[PDB]
Amino acid sequence: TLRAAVFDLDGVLALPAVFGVLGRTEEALALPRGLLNDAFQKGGPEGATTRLMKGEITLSQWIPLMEENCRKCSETAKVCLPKNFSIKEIFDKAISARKINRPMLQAALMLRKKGFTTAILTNTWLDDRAERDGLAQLMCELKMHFDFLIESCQVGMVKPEPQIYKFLLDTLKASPSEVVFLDDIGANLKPARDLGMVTILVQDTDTALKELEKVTGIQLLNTPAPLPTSCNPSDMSHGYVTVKPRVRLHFVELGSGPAVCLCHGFPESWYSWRYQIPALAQAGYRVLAMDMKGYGESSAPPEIEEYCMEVLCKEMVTFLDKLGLSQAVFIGHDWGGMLVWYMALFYPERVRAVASLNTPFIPANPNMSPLESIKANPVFDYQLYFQEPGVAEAELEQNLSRTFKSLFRASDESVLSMHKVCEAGGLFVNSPEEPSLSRMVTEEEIQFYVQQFKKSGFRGPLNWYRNMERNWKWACKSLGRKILIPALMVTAEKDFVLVPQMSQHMEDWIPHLKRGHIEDCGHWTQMDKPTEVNQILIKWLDSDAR
Amino acid sequence: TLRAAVFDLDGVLALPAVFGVLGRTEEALALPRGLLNDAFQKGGPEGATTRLMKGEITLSQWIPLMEENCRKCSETAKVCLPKNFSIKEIFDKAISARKINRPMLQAALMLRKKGFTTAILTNTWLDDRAERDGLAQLMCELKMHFDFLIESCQVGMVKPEPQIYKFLLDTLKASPSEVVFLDDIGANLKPARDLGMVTILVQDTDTALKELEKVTGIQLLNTPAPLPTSCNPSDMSHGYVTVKPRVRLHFVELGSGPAVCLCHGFPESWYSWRYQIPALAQAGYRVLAMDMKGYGESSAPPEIEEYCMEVLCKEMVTFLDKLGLSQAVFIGHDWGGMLVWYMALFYPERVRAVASLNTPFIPANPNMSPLESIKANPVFDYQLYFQEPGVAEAELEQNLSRTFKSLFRASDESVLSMHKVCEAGGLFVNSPEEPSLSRMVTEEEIQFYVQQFKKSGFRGPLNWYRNMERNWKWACKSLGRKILIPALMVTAEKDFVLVPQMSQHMEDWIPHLKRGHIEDCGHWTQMDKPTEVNQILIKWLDSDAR
Ligand SMILES: CN(CCO)c1ccc(Br)cn1
Ligand SMILES: CN(CCO)c1ccc(Br)cn1
Ligand SMILES: CN(CCO)c1ccc(Br)cn1
Ligand SMILES: CN(CCO)c1ccc(Br)cn1
Repeated sequence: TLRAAVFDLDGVLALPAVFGVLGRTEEALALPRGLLNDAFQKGGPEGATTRLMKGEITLSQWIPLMEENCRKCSETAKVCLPKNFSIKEIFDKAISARKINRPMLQAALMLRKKGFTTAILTNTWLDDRAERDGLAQLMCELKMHFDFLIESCQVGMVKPEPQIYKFLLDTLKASPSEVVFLDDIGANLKPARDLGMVTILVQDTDTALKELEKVTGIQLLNTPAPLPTSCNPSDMSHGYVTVKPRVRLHFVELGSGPAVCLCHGFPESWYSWRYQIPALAQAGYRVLAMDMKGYGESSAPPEIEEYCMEVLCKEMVTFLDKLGLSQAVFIGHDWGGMLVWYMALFYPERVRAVASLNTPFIPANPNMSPLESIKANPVFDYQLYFQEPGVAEAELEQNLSRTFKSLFRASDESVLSMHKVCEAGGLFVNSPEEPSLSRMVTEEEIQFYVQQFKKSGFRGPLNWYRNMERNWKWACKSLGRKILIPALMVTAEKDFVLVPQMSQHMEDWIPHLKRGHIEDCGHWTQMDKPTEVNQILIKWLDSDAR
Repeated sequence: TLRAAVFDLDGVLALPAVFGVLGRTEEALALPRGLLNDAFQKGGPEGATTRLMKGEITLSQWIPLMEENCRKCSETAKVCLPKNFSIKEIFDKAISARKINRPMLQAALMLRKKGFTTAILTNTWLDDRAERDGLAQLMCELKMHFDFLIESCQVGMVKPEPQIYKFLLDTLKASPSEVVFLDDIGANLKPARDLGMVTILVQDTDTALKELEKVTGIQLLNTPAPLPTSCNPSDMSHGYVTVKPRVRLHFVELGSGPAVCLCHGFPESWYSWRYQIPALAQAGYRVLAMDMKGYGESSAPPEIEEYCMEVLCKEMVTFLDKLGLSQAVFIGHDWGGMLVWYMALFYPERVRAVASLNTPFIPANPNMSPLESIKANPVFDYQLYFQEPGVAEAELEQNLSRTFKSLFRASDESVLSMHKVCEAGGLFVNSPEEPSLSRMVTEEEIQFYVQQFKKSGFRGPLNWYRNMERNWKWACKSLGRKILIPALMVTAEKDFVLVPQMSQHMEDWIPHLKRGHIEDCGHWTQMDKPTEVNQILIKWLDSDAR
């Protein structure tokens, strides 16, 4: 029985095959059939191309040698290559045209999800072209999804040489009959077959996946749409910035391009953005996913006033100063969404663009106490329960697994009221001791939050709600302002606390406001609807953030 | 006696004054004299500009109000503003034209170096213009050199209001007579004077500095050229990446733009790049200053083979993979310079460009043992002394302060032979027990290296020299290759081990090689000649790295 799946890159994990353009170039130029494919493979094992694939020479060194072979072939065929024939132009164009074969990658992802060891075995080259970054990017995106990447130019061996297959089996730590091997070249398939490996000759992807599905007994074709790539905490770059003597902020960092600072809500973590981090980095951004003050690896001082909006915002500005960033786009959810609007109001020069999930922008009412305002809305009762220091901490810290399992639920899975929490005497009063696991989360993901909250607990996080007066007084200073920088408001249909309707007058204070709306989405937006959130954020970032 | 110096921004720390363009715009357009300056200050404390400076409104909201004032003033003057009059265009142009007043900043730097508390007190605005980043960058560069930055739009007060001065004194924790206050506006100087502060009306910088020099008794004018900005380790962003189960790599990160990976030599630290990090980040690059494997906060496994070039290079590739970087420019010095050439030879697709300080590229000789090659050069005797595990560790770890003080010396300050080290029986045999402190380093900087080396000592670092055979065998695989990616070789006249002459045949293997040469420079290039290194690196990065 199989337990390993090996994939070729060209014509298998990536399409159109860079190789298949030789035939297209031949036809486009009306060159004799197979001329370019013939010059490419000239001299076989002793030839220029084999030396390139074994890593003896670089792609830029190979280019003049391929030109020489093209001439010799044309001389023999008694044809003339055109006046403006260029190998570099042809190969630049072909490499740039090559894309990941999404359905093939999804099958590799599904196999690996089921316990398969996966690898990419490719005949490739050391690319030193001025345009090499395009290929570097493609390989980067692809390789992260596999246990191994075996490149001919790095191992000094090539398919179809039998040694590369013995090397592959050694790397996989598997006997040949345990391996399914996919390749678009019959000649490169033959040694794997001769070894007794299961082999699939790849022509069209769907037939190749049908063969793969039959041989593995795992459904790979016609499967439900998969979730976006998540984060493994131990595989991320972890950053730490001291913003002041007793406060340090922790963040996870991924990608290159414009800085995108992600700001979670209550009671969350940088990990609440697990589905957004890989997607936004892949979209061309440098993601900085915060552990907000009071959370995870960031400092959690006990004082209530350390958590007022003015202090939190000042610290996020220091955070940018220390990292040497003049701006960042700020994207927040829940309490993070609130912080992000205040960053736009008080520090617009440091805010490239601003986006909030669920949290609307509502200006402070100077004629009403914030406690009066909270009292007027029944769904905000939990906020009054959070006021008294120690009360909500004791309940929320009593059983961490129960806390997160009760909180992190989709709109059709609640066990939690949110109204009459004070009268009831607690958040989990009518709650099971052993809540069922939400479809949104795995047990492992819940345990991650449990482990993070063991460090500082709920004091710092609850302190975000204990600055209503202070926040109101500070917010009143911004009453004559408008948000005129690029802004996005994302509403969640089924957030029964931060209801879409509460964002209805935002255009009065943000005239150029752009919107996104997510149907059948509860409070935990990022994990409830990650695909939709990623789609909305990437589209808005590319159009309005640069 | 003075102990604090306060500087205005517009017309003092930054020139030309954004304000002084109103007069220039008036003349360029042949508008009545003072018309634009008059519309700008219209309504005084109750006017649009004061509201902007107090942070009541943003710059984009102020623009239409200034236009309205410009019209009213022109109506009264009985003039017509031209057909195409735009406040936005004028102010965008003026802000963009404004630069740091380098001699004023240098005086502020010198005062602070002498124990002065320094601050910037400015009447400024909340900039939400599409072009706001230019100003954000300028403020970022400037503020890092001061103890405080007090912005009118953030404090809700403006000069000349007396409250802002009381606020300034409070922030400084100083009585007025202890403060020297510099401003280009006589009206904004008057309240500070009325308080009894020493005040300087700034017209031309040189006279203002002459006044400042007289009042403080500190030489600020005609001083020797200062060293580039250094790094305070506690103020940096520290990054950590696990490259494999037992190996994690630590780095310091600063700036935005193309990734520039700095690779130190033996026996150094990320801190060896202290003078390059702020300069390269200011030049428009994202600097990643490594603690190479075996050093500082990076892992230091004991096994010799963990330090061969192949393993070290594979790990630097994993390092880029985990950070999500398809490429980085690699700049190395000494052993780091050696690694960087091998990154270019084996991983050109991951190397944007390559630069080495002192370390030449010399291809492996397949007809001679590497030990034979080392033996042939008398200056490389120390490398034979380093071979025997434990011998050099015991000597180098015996007294860390003595080790670094003996090693880190300019070409005219040696206490260290380097040849006949084996025959002598040690590196420090003819060395003082208490070496004098080199002009290159402070006691504090030496103590930083001492503290870093207390964690893992010299085993890992010395292991870089214990892989001669392994490195030679691996290097021989690259004998048919050429380095064709952008490359820079920087030679140091007085490096008596890595002599400029050893780089003479590099063009045979790197045909497009660019060069830099530093006169009167010893082995410790980055700290010996930081200004020159920064100049060479920035020029090459801007021309060849993007
Ligand atoms: C804002 N958070 C805090 C309440 O615990 C939140 C979480 C769950 C739901 Br449901 C609504 N709001
Ligand atoms: C973000 N929500 C937090 C809901 O838990 C919020 C924002 C501002 C105020 Br006031 C109250 N709630
Ligand atoms: C390469 N390092 C190691 C020698 O200790 C080096 C340091 C000092 C001098 Br001087 C020359 N080379
Ligand atoms: C960089 N230098 C280290 C001098 O300490 C070097 C590089 C390669 C070989 Br082999 C020997 N020395």
